[PDB]
Amino acid sequence: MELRKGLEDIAIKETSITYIDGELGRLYYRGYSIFDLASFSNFEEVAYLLWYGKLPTRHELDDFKSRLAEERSISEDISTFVKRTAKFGNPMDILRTTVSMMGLEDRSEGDLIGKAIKMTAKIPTIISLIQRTRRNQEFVEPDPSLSHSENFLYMIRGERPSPSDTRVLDVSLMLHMDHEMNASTMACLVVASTLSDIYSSVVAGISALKGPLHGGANSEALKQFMEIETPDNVEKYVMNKLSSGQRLMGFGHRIYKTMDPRAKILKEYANQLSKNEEIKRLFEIANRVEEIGIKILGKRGIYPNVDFYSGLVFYAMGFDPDLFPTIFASARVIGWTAHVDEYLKDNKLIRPKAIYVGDLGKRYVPIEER
Amino acid sequence: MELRKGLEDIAIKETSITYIDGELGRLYYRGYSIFDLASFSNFEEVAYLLWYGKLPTRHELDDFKSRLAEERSISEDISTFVKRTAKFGNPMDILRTTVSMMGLEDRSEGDLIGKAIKMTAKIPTIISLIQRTRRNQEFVEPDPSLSHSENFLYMIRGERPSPSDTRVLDVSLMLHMDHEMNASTMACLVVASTLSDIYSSVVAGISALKGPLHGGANSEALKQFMEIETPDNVEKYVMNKLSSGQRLMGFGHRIYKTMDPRAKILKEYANQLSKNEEIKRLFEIANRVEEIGIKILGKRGIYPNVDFYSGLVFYAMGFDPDLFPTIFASARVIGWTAHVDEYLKDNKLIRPKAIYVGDLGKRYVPIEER
Repeated sequence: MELRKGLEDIAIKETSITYIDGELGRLYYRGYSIFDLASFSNFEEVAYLLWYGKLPTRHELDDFKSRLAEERSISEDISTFVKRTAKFGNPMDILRTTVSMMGLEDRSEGDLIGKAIKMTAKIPTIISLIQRTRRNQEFVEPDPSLSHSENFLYMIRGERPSPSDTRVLDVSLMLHMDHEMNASTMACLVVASTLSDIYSSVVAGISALKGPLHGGANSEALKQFMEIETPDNVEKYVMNKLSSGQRLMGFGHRIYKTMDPRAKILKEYANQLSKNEEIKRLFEIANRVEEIGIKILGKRGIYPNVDFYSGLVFYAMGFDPDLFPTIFASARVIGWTAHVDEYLKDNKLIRPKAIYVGDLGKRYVPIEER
Repeated sequence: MELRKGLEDIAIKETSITYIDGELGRLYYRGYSIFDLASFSNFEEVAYLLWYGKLPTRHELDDFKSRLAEERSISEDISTFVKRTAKFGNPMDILRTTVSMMGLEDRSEGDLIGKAIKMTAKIPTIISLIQRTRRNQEFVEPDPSLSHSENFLYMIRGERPSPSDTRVLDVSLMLHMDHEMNASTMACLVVASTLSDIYSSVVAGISALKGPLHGGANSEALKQFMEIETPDNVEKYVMNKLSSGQRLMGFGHRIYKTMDPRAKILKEYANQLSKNEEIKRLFEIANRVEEIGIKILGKRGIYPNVDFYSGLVFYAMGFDPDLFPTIFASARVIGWTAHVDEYLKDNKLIRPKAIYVGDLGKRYVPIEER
């Protein structure tokens, strides 16, 4: 009878997957600090951790790396669809549609985690074919001898990347794998709660993640940096924005009351990129914007979010800005699917109510009297 | 903090669309009783009411009927996809994918209700192409001179239906158009709340409605009556089901604690259907299941819901059983889109939380030490 619009501070599940410490700027996956996983872990090891609940042994990780690598190919129907639509379609619409097709095409029963592994393996293949097609370049098929992040860069560039580029992509993807209960994870859980299949869940996740208010899954901050153009123009550009009551993009969180830990980590790993003159300039710009933003907005609890740096990092590695939401999905599908698996251990239908405003029992007025 | 798992009795929005009286078994659309609308309205008039918030004039309804009729065709790319997938694919996955394709191709801005009208006009064409393809029958194109429900039966059967058959389908569809904040409507709203597009919302609605604890139940209720096989076996089958703690399909509701008004109306209208020996038998079985279920489960507020008779009604009208959730969606899309339009007048991101019950501060052990 009290409205809880937006479900602010309403707990919909218990979890052991991800803990966010909003106050102190900390984030844990299955009890491990995101700082330590970024320092020492890798895409496949964290995907193992999130899905199976423990760090893998050497043998377990070797088997699991093989399993992912051998599930990367996409169907002819899907690849043809991507080629047809890459240049005209919204990339999140393309990804929504191709994961829907993937689900339609998979007639096997059960095996949530096996289907999660398929989606996680194949999404980069789809994203890469979008990017290659837009540039009038040929599809680069996945190379199952390569690890996840190395292969992802190989499929964009058509040649094997540097180990430093690979490492930066690997960390940037680990940083996006889960964030507890956001709108997209909630969409996945509403669908799963009906005992619909895991592809249907993920399709709803993608559908939610497209929306600009989701948070995190946009390149708005990168666009800002590009519009600033030169480091010497930062103070003036920011002045034009703040004076007119516009936000600095990449700042603010509903959750962290300090620097987002994912932003801190990306800023550090960005140093390890080799940068052409454009990227170096864009990082100088971003750093200056960050400095001014923190002086002005810091006291109001407004700090850089993960998407202050994420779009610039993905751009630096050769992705078009408007693919960035797809890349987010490529990592977050692991969290989505882990959350669904956890919930379904003790499922409950999600079925809220509304508060009704209006008269009841109106007389049906026949059409000739209206 | 309290776990509100399932969101039982949490209100997520203010609404003027649908009021459910769970204790007395009453249902209103914009304050008009479902019984009066079944008696005297029609698919197009109720759609108008739900989208535009008032009963149409004669002129307004005539224009709106034409507008729907003119938008029933589907693009060749979509029909090709349906024909290619219909024999082996799950119908709700086909429908999920086609709506996803429609959205991808419509990058036009705003016009939520215009897009809703398009989806509502085209979904029956898609469903009909699935059924015709599966039966190795030639596609029957929509006839713009026919109204919504007459046209739907014409496309399925390849023959113009009786006025009585038309009325039974038309009523059956009206009964499914909206039901306040059920799980599929909640999926649509979570997605809309991010400012994702209306097709993304509807794709998430389809994804949820598929599940057998939601719209998928209608197929499961008919499957239950077929499994019972003979009226004589009803008592034995039902008692074993209840002894073993298995659910009677098409019984119970999160809101109704009495007979669902939609079930009452379906049962009444089902009387006008001509029934061969198979259909007569299944109705006898259903009626007996209803009686024993009400006797035993009605004592604790568990009664037939809309899914109890809907599948049998659709089956009796010549639809394949696998299609019943798609037919649900063909009507519910109006309510989904109306709910989204209402919500977006004052949007708020839907972002709940989790309660963390795992470990924290675990030391990362490098792989060689595991």
